[PDB]
Amino acid sequence: KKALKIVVVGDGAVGKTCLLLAFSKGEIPTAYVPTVFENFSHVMKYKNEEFILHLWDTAGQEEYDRLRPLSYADSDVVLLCFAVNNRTSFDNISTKWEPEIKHYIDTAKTVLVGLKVDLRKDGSDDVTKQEGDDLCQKLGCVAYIEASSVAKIGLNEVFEKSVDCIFSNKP
Ligand SMILES: Nc1nc2c(ncn2[C@@H]2O[C@H](COP(=O)(O)OP(=O)(O)OP(O)(O)=S)[C@@H](O)[C@H]2O)c(=O)[nH]1
Ligand SMILES: [Mg+2]
Repeated sequence: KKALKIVVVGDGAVGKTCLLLAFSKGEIPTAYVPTVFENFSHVMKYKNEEFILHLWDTAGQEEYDRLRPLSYADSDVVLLCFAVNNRTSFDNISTKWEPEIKHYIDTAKTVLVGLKVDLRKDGSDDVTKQEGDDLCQKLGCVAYIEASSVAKIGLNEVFEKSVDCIFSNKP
């Protein structure tokens, strides 16, 4: 079985837990509960095979900074998550998240994921697709993908690209 460990990191409340649950279960939590950590195992049928995804959920809050590195060992892919309506979370990718990840698991491939894309509107300085593409280039991510756990947009694409960058026949 082709398996991989995918870890999700990013500011508090960007939508990390909802991403994993909307992807793997097809529905999100009715009540928002901040994560300490959580590990899921999910079978995804893709390209005529079944892949075992070990999904590692982490705490976006800095109160848990000391604990989070405990989740990074042997990570195949890291999802650098921000919410497109929270520019601070976007900026924090470059200053906090990508560096933290490159410190503890520099061998993992990174995927930039712009969450809550359902909330994006002109005239509020939301993170645009171009900005995400620019950052993906700057940080050397495999891709920038936009998603909404609520509207069910881009969910499979996040995890298909995660599988691809590890097991595919091409970049
Ligand atoms: N509109 C919209 N709201 C979302 C979306 N994803 C998550 N949310 C909401 O944002 C809030 C935080 O989502 P959640 O997934 O729990 O954040 P988190 O990144 O896991 O937060 P933490 O555990 O590190 S504190 C919740 O109220 C959730 O319903 C989305 O795609 N669109
Ligand atoms: Mg969470």
